Amino acid sequence: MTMEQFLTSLDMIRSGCAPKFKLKTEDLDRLRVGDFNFPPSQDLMCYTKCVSLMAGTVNKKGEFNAPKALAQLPHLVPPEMMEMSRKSVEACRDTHKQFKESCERVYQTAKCFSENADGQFMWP
Ligand SMILES: CCCCCC/C=C\CCCCCCCCCCOC(C)=O
Repeated sequence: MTMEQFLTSLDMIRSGCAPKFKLKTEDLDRLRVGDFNFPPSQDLMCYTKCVSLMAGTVNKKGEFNAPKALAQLPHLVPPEMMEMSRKSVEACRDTHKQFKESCERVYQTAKCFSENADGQFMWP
């Protein structure tokens, strides 16, 4: 995946997920630049779950599949983001176990990624 293909994938994942939820574009803009420092609505949390379901890296219960996420990295991120993404996944592989509710499990995993990344981090 090239960087151009990655940037395109962000918008195509957004376009598949956003229309299923009542969201604020401003909130999406913040997640897109890796800024998760605000209380998410329930729909925003479930949007992060929708995105992760599209990648196949969570199940319906919001449980994160770290082995699958790691194996899928070459298909999800460009080469220049591979090592940073691997370390993010490893740092956050168990985050979901700390929460009871499906959407929140995914949201908190994504927030954990955002805290264990570099400046290349972007969320769809
Ligand atoms: C499995 C994705 C690796 C995330 C590690 C953080 C590094 C870079 C962020 C760019 C990746 C975002 C676009 C890929 C969408 C898959 C999101 C999966 O996230 C979860 C919680 O399953």
